[PDB]
Parts: sequence; C-alpha cells; structure tokens
Amino acid sequence: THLFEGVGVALTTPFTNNKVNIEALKTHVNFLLENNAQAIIVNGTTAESPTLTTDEKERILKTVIDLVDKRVPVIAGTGTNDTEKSIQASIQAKALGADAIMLITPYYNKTNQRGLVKHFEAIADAVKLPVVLYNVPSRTNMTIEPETVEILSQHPYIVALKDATNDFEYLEEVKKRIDTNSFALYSGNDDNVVEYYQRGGQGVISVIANVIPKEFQALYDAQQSGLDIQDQFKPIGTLLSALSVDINPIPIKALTSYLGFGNYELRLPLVSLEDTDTKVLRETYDTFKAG
Amino acid sequence: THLFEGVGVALTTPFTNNKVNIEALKTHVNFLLENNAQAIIVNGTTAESPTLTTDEKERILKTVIDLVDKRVPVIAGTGTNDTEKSIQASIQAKALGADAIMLITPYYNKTNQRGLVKHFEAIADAVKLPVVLYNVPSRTNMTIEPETVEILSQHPYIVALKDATNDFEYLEEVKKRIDTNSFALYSGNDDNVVEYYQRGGQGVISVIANVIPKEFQALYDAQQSGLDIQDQFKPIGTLLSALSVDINPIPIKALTSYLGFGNYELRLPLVSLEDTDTKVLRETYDTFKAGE
Repeated sequence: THLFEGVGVALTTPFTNNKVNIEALKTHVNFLLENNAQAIIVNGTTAESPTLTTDEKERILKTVIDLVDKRVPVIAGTGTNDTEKSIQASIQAKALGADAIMLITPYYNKTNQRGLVKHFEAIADAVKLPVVLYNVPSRTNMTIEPETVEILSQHPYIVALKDATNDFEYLEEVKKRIDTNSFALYSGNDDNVVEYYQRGGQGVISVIANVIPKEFQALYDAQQSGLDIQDQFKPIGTLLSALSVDINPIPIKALTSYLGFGNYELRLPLVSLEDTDTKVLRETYDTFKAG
Repeated sequence: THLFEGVGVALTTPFTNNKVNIEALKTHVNFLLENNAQAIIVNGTTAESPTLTTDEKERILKTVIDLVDKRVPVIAGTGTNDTEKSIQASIQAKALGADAIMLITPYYNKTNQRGLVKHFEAIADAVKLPVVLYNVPSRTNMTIEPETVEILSQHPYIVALKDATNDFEYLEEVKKRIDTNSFALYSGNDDNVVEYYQRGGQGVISVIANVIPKEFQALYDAQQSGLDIQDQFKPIGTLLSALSVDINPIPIKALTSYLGFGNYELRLPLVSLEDTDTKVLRETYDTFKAGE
C-alpha cells in the first residue's frame, strides 16, 4: 500500500542559542500529530540537515521516533551525496526504529542516470526498509528522469517519490510509467498542491505544515472527497507568497519560532530574516489565522 | 601579488581497487610539476572529495604538500555547504601546510548573499590563509553576485575567485568592481579560456590539465606574449568536446588512468564510462597527442 496519504511535515529543527532544543521538538511533533499530520519527515533541508552533526541527527531521530510511538510513519532523511555514508546513516536509522528512509539524489558531485540507479539500489538493498526517493532539481541540479523512476519503482523497497520538480509535464510522464497503487507521488512544493492533487498525487511533504498542519491536511481531505479547492486554497497561497521572501527554511523558521518552537535562529551558512521581514511574515501569518 | 598565474590543476584522485594509490598520487604530481603546472588544487570535485573519508583527504593533502615542497602553491579545497565543518577542515589544512584554501559557495541548502558573506568571512577569519572563492552555479544553483564579490575582496585573506559561471557579462561586471592586480580571476571552465584570457583573467583552474598540463599552460603563455590562441585552441577544443560525454570527473579519469595514474575507477554515486565510450575518449586523446 502507501506509507501515508495527504500531508507529511518536512520537520524543522528548533534551536536555542544554536543548540537543538528537545523540549521544543517534542512539543512541535505533538502539536503536528494533534493537528493531523500523516507523517513526520525528519532531517531533510527544512531541518537544516546539511549543518546538523551526526549526533544531533541521531538525537533528533530517536526523540521523534520514541515520542511518535508508532502513531504515524516516521521517515528519516538519510541519503547524502556519498553512497557509503548513505548506507551507514540508513542502517543506523533502521536500527533506531525509522519506518522509512528518504534519499535525495546526489548533488554537488551529481551523477548520471545509471549512477543514480546504482546509488539508490545499493542503499535500498542494504537497508531493506521502505525508501522514498527525493527529487529536487533546484537544489541538486540533476533529476531522476521518468524512465529512471520506472526502473527504480520496480525495486521492492523503493515505494515513493517526493517530486519537487514543480513540472507537470514530468508528473504526467511519471504517472504513465508507474503504478500508483504501489508507488506514491508526493508533491515537494506546497504551492502546487491544488494541481498536484487534481492530477492524482498521493499528497505532499510540506514546509508550511510546520505551522498550519490542520488546515493544510484539511485542504487535502476536501479534494480527496470530491470538492474543489482552487479558491479555498487562496488564503493559504497568500501566506505561501509571503514565505517566498527567502530560501527555505529561512522564512518558515520565523513562524515556528513565533509559535514557540525554538528561537528564530538558523545555522550558518543560513541566516535569519532581518527584523522588518520577520515582522511582516509573522503578521501575514496572524492575518491568515484570523479568517 | 597573486598566488599563481596561468594554469592550476584541479587534481584528480588515483584509485587502485578502491584505495587511494599514494605512489600514483606522487607520480602524477611530479608529472604536473614537470609540465609547468602553476598550482595544484587538492580535494575538489575533480578529486571526488564528496566520497572521500576524512582520513583519505588528509593522507592525500599531506602527500601533495610534502612532495610539492613549496614549489607551487598547494590549495586545499576545504569549503562545504557547512560553515562550522568548513572552518575545522580549513584549520586542519593550514596545520598540514597548505598555502591557500578553496571555498565553494554552499549548495543543496544554498544561502542568500548576506549569508554568503558571513560564511566566507567566518572561515577566512578563523583560518587566516589566502582564500580562493569558487562559484559554480551548474553544481550549486546559486551565485556570488558581482557586488558580493566586491565586498568579499575587501577581506584581508580573500584573494581570488575561481569563476565557473561561463558568463561574460558577469565577468565584466566583476572586473568593473574589483582590482585584478590584487584579486585574481581564474576561469573554472576549460573551454572558455580563449575569451577568458583576452578579457584579463589571471589564469584557469583546470580539469584537462590533469593530462595535458604542458599544452594548456603553453596556450596561456602564448596569448600572454601577445599571440592569438583562438585557432591554436581548436585541437584542445576537440578533446574537450569529447570530455563533455559525461559529468566531471567521470571522463577525465578515463584519461588519467590511461597515463597510469591509478586505474579507471570512480566511487559511487559516480560510475565510470561504459568502456566503449572509454575507448573513444582515449583514442581522441591519442589523436590530440599525435597531431603534435
């Protein structure tokens, strides 16, 4: 079947004075579960994984796993641009209790399509746990071509794709090529959801659900039931345009902190929004909530 | 005032049965020095730094430094998308004796221009060695804006830019803003050197100079003496076209192994060329050499 359907949260990392704050992470995760998140996706870029130490990643994953306590799937981002290191992080995540792992394509080194297959399959064979492929060309400069998706979807452990392609010709080429009964397609881009849902996607792995999980999941449920969400989505679109102001997770963290999850901090090389922009974004959020 | 001028080599890592071949590293570095390479850039993408263990990176850089023995600068690629990590690798590089560090912009996470300054300067302040900034939007998806390049050149230890934008309006905008007498502009794209040299660049940091260092440096020496290199470049251009068959360093290692620097191996996620393509590529090298 599927790991989940609807909204997964690309969970942010709460910092206090540059330290991971466990009490706040616990509080955030519980807030997510209570507000209908269908999965917690851990240590992705939204969590700033490129600057987390291996230890922090481990502390964060175990905390999430143990708190969530089997309530929804916990999906650990473990792939990096190094295949051996990816195998090892994946193996360790399995041992900690992850329900699944998520593997970005290589980046910075990149690789070719045949090299992708080798890489993804090496890790999936080693770990034998559901694998969510992650394709985001605006951060990797490479893609998982549709024919590469069919090949990979044929692997018994590789069951899903987070597609932040934001390219609807590519989604259509992928659907023609897989079986959604057993291979799920999740948008990696909050603001394409109305069309992504309408085109047969299984849900979304979401930034904005870090702070509006209830209304984002409720948007999914509405259309799944047969309703039109094109207009319903607008007030959310307005909030998403405000979030456009800088590279994720620089803006979203202004909102997680605003809700009391960590201070407003980002680890170098990221930097927090300046005062003016922080205030505007928070106000745009308050405005969404009143309505 | 520059670290070097002309051709620096983005050094490739020699693997034999998936292990760094130290004697081949040594033989290769002497080959480069003897064919007038002007600098050696260690542990970059061309060296497959993303798949090297911390141990390997360090054995590789210690070998190069001790062998080069201060003959040309040895510039350690140390930057990564991770500031803190980048600082510690850079302090370790200095302690092994590197002359300069190279610091690509962040990638995957990326950052904005303001954060770029904080990233590069925090490393620059902490290591206190000459820094070469490296901008390669086709692998990072971000850029160091000309006005950002300007700001960073004020920094005491930021002395150069390896520029792989392959964008000449960009180049001219950066020239307008910095002083090339004290801030060097090195191309990072082997195939634009003819234009890069006519527009006042200080050299190149090169992939193909892994195997034809003598020719590639002589091409620079030629235009520098006031000779036109446009036509003289073509045979080199022909070889580079053949090198674009796949993603660096996948093709170049088909040629370094060919010259006996390691076997033709790449660490996953990269894979070697199919050996049919490996054959075409080697013959094309051979054809370049025979033309001589």
